[PDB]
Amino acid sequence: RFLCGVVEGFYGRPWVMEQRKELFRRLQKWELNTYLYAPKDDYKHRMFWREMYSVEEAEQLMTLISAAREYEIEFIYAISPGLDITFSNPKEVSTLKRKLDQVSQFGCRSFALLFDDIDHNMCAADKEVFSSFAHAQVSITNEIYQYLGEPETFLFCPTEYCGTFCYPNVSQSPYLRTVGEKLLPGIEVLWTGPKVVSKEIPVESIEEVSKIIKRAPVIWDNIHANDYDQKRLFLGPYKGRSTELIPRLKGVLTNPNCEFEANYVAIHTLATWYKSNMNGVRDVLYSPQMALKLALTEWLQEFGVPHQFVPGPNEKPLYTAEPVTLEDLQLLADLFYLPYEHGPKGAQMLREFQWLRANSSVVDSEKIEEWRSRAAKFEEMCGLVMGMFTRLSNCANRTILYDMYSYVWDIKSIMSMVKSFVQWLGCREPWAFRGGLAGEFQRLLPI
Amino acid sequence: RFLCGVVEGFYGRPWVMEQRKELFRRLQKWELNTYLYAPKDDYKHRMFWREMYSVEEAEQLMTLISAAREYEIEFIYAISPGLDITFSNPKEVSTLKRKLDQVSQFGCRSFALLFDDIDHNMCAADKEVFSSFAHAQVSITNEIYQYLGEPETFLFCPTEYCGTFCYPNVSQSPYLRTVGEKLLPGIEVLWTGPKVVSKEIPVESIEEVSKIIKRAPVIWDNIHANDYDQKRLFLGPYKGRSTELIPRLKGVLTNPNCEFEANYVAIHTLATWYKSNMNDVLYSPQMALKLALTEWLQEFGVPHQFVPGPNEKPLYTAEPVTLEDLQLLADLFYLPYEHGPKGAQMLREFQWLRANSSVVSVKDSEKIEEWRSRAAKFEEMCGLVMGMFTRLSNCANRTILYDMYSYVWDIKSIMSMVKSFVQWLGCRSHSQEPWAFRGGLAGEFQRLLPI
Ligand SMILES: CC(=O)N[C@H]1c2[nH]c(C(=O)Nc3ccccc3)c[n+]2[C@H](CO)[C@@H](O)[C@@H]1O
Ligand SMILES: CC(=O)N[C@H]1c2[nH]c(C(=O)Nc3ccccc3)c[n+]2[C@H](CO)[C@@H](O)[C@@H]1O
Repeated sequence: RFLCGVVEGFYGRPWVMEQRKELFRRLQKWELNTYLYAPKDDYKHRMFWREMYSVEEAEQLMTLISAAREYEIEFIYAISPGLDITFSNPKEVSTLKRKLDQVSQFGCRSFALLFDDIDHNMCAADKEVFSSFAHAQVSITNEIYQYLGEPETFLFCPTEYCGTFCYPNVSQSPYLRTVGEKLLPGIEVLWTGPKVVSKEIPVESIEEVSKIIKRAPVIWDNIHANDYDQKRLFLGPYKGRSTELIPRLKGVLTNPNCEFEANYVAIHTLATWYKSNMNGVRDVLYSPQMALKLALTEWLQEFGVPHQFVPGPNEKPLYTAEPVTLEDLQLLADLFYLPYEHGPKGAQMLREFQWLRANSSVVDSEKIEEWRSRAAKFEEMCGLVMGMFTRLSNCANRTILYDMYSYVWDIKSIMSMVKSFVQWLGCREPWAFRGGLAGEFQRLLPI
Repeated sequence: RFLCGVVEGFYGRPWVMEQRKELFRRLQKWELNTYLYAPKDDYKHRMFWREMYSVEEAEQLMTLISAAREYEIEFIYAISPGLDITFSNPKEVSTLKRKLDQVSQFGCRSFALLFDDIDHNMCAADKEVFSSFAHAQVSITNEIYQYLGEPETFLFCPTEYCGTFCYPNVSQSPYLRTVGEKLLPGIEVLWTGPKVVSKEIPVESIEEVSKIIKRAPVIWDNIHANDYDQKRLFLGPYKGRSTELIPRLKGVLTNPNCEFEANYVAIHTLATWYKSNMNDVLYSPQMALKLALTEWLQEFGVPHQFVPGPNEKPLYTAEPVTLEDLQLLADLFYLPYEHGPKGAQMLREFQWLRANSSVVSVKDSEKIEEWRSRAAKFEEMCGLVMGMFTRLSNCANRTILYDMYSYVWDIKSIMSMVKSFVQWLGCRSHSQEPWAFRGGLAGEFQRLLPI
């Protein structure tokens, strides 16, 4: 029994009910099976976790939860009291129990408590009662689990949720030792890998942590998350996780880009990864590059779908004529690929620009003929980025357009300027302030 | 009779009909009077300008247009055929006329044709008929104006819409000379100032262009526009335009931030500017900003028992957003060519602290006592940016939060890192997550250009 799907677990503008219904639809089509409701800034999830849902809010959650059952996706409600709960106050524990009973009235059978992103300092009352921060968390968690009748799937996200957050390391952490010994066996534990955004999750890192917490964990995967950097989007393939992991894990829930429509590849490729080795034996039949092409070829068909004049010989041609192509989306993904890696064409544009700039002073037959055609070849590629933008700009599926618009505009702006610089090397409005104030502070730090 | 209000004229995700109704409401409250519909990427405005509105789309525009009349705001429908219209084809002129009469069926009396952001190269058919690119534009424009019964308000946006786009300059441009001589007198002309994003619009620049186009222009102001830079937001006051301009202008329509809720200051301060000299001691940008933020503050506690003990952990949400929080936020995200006082000041102190870092380990009391307290004072201010973020994060008006979230998160992330660097400089006889790749690929190209 493997939990595989999406966690809406990011900071900023949560997804709306229409979009979450559409997610369940896509999860089912791709044979994924789980959704974890945990938007950091949906106010009643974390900030105002004590407040009960209003009647209007209750109706919308009921409809959402029925939608999940309709598409055979497990709905897990998570809640995050960590910032200001007094763990030892029964009033407080009761308020929590009320909130979770209210949601089970909506049709929800599966739950989670999250203690990611808080500090370890308890108040004085909690210090007296509980001998450590883990002892307090495991107390209310085991209690809530029992009060709800020991539900089939109940998740706990630790404060020390990855390799680099474990004090002083994973195998000797007093926080995790306590979680493994005292947290009841039928509660599953969330884990993001060796780091918060793990480039790779080695099998041996999972064996390690699996010993100290005493279960196979469920992975909260931040590979395609983009809440942490305004300028970033991730359209590259699920990567850096061996299919070998699957028999050593309880699940994988990916926390993907904030912009709903940009997660076609992120979720599609996760599904191809899961489906490739669904139930193994306790080294890959999964190719990230092949998975990316499957995903983009399918995504392409969404762009011509909402969510005569044919000019003469002498006349100005339709600006809309040409539709988005597979090569356009292949280019876009390489430009906005993965947290620790650009895609081939992106890496390659950067390498040619680095070369062209460093060998500029040349402007000798040998070196000129090289620089001139290399530069013309680079203008042509910068041309391909403009062409991509323009064809996206005209596509019928405006919903997708709007989710990406600001990223596609940014990359074509920069390539358009970079093209101008290379044209200016061959010939011998707000921009000084670029990135605003934040940009100026960033330029004064060791990059 | 002065046209003052907002043009929705930017690139990216247009505003939705609920938000435009709310805009009319705000325009009325502040005694502004005009809205110009012109979203670059609302598909039937420009890309698919030939396509008529569907029944569903027609109902929504009708409701929007009635909403405008209800709030006493002039509704101006603009259209942008410039990218692919063949000017000399009657079929093409007819398709344009159809589109504009469809919208007048919806209740619209005021119109506009826009030729910003296209190149000057005409097709071969148009070269034969018309002797220049201006001659073509002024032809269809005068014709459409007459066909619509010479409406009281009709706007034309030129291709050469500012100082720096005028070939070879404004006073000797053949494009503009043609527009001034031949464009019919009762059509008004849009203009963005000396540049696309004008820091200042001098009175003498307006006198100049007013001669060659032969009217007072209407300003399309891009002062608070932010479609051109992912990381930028503008919450500073309307600034750099003298109240003297008003009797020399036909109007001012501001093209503000993409994120609807961030335009409280931009529009509020424009209204204070217009109202100050309706018919330059009279308008102070700094005073106007405080009026605006004090009013905005009241929206943050409005959606769009347990009281913890002595020994217990207090409510994390207890403290609400304050006026000082929003004053700080605006200085951090102020104007295109200028940061606000506190922002400028944080940057100056950081620049100083970094450059005088070596003072930490060298025997020097004078310079240490200075660096230590200057640094502590800087930690305190970086503290205030986190405090701002966290109180915004808890505010009841989630609509506003969500519009700004990504900007407020970015600045508090960077200040939090910048604080760590200054703490690390103070521990210098004493020795991770995605950051090398910060800004993504685009960031790497930007770092290799002369800034
Ligand atoms: C378990 C987890 O990933 N929790 C949150 C989380 N927490 C963190 C960090 O805490 N990161 C961090 C902390 C200190 C210094 C650098 C980075 C990142 N994330 C994710 C990516 O931004 C975010 O979406 C998520 O809500
Ligand atoms: C009249 C006008 O401002 N037209 C458009 C416009 N046009 C331009 C440019 O002309 N941009 C430009 C020109 C040369 C080099 C870089 C950018 C900017 N803008 C505004 C700000 O991006 C945009 O919101 C607007 O629709």
